[PDB]
Amino acid sequence: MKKLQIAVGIIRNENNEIFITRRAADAHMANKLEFPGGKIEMGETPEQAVVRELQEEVGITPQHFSLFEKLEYEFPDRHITLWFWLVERWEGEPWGKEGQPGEWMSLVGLNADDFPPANEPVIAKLKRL
Ligand SMILES: Nc1ncnc2c1ncn2[C@@H]1O[C@H](COP(=O)(O)CP(=O)(O)OP(=O)(O)O)[C@@H](O)[C@H]1O
Ligand code: CON
Ligand SMILES: [Mg+2]
Repeated sequence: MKKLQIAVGIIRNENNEIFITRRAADAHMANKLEFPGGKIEMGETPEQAVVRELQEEVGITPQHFSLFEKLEYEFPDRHITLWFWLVERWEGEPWGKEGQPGEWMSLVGLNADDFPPANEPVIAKLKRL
């Protein structure tokens, strides 16, 4: 009976290096690629919302955010959303990981093979990148 959106917007920028939570510790698996949440709500548009949710987390400036696409996972009583504002040129350090680690990830044109099926609706598009 509620709804919420997430102004994450992965941030690939070395070639396709996103600041995604990439198993900081050496993991035996490789599907630990979630998405730097942030919760869009500030202002009243995915711009001031994600952009302001961008600085409020780390504290950089650039990043050249871009929509690219977004999903909407529906739950029994949880209407969630997840704006994927993909950026590609942050200053020195990135900025987006919510309560997650968020770390540069040398993936290479995402494939969804390293990302969990949970965010299937958007990971399907990264696959194309
Ligand atoms: N993909 C997802 N699946 C399920 N729940 C999600 C989700 N993305 C976000 N949520 C949940 O929905 C809540 C959104 O409410 P908000 O309080 O507006 C977030 P927030 O506290 O403003 O931002 P924050 O993400 O920086 O903590 C989050 O606390 C999160 O737990
Ligand atoms: N910005 Co929050 N209140 N679920 N940590
Ligand atoms: Mg936030």
